[PDB]
Amino acid sequence: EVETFAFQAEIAQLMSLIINTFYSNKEIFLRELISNSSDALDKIRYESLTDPSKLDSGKELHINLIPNKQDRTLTIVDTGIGMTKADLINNLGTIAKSGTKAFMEALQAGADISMIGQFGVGFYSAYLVAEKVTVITKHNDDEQYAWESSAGGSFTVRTDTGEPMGRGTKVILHLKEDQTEYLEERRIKEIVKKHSQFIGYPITLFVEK
Ligand SMILES: N#Cc1ccnc(N2CCCCC2)c1
Repeated sequence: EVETFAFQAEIAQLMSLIINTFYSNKEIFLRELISNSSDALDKIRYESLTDPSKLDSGKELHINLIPNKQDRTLTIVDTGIGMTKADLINNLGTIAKSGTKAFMEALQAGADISMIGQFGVGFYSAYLVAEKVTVITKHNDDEQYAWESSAGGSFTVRTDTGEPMGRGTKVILHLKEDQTEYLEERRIKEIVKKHSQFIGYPITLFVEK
């Protein structure tokens, strides 16, 4: 059973801007997704201080980067707090509406796309390099879900039947045909060292078989 939803008009507009603006510094997508993972890990860590049972779904707090050349995907996995169905459909979009309006105002005033994370909508920088994004996520209070969008104004949510995750989020970037440099180990290593060197959780870059 697959549900299809329309993005808010403002978020659809943000996604088209990211897809259509000429902007060569695409590598910042990875900084933004790792930053989101670090924030989700911070959240479950803080909650566990007053309720240790919140880590019954997994004690390890980490980020994995998994390239796959056969599938042309780059996957960012974290064992953070995860997202509920309400997060995926309503809550994040509500917050993202005001962040988007501020980001667009900043751009017309001379800011550039690399400052997107200051406005809370850094996730959508994934569309700098991905033609489709799939998000698998599991929050302690809800079921495991799969969110998906190729932009175009809509996204889907379904209950995920795949491998159970325990807790956290997997962002699967289906890369554009001309963005396969982000599957190469040396390139990912370079980007992590440049933009994510002080993240306070272990980042493991998997290597391809
Ligand atoms: N602004 C914004 C924002 C921040 C974090 N995550 C999201 N997401 C990704 C999961 C499903 C769609 C919404 C949006």
